[PDB]
Amino acid sequence: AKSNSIIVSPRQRGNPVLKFVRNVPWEFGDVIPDYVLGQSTCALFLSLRYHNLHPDYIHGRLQSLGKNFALRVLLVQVDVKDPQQALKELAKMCILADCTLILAWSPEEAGRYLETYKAYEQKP
Repeated sequence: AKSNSIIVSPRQRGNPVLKFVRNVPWEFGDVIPDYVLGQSTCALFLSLRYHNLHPDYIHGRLQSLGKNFALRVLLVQVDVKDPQQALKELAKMCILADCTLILAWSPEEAGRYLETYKAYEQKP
């Protein structure tokens, strides 16, 4: 009826964050975003290293949410030593796509953020 659990797409199964994500109930069900925290609130997982290799993945992700969801949080995970170029483009695109840019220096930061975000359900 309502998101009591985070719905994660199975394609992101095997990531360290899900491996230790446990504070909040979550399950796989394949959704348009990466982690859906609510029917109108979604979080995206974008590895900066992955964007660094494939920039188009995140753009299409945002295009899809553009109509589907209201509140869209983009969680970026830093993996490279010089992530500033990607962060610039990610931040700016967030302006254009109206998504909250969240930065994570590890899967830990990502996990704690997801868990605490859905535990509260408080907009950022």
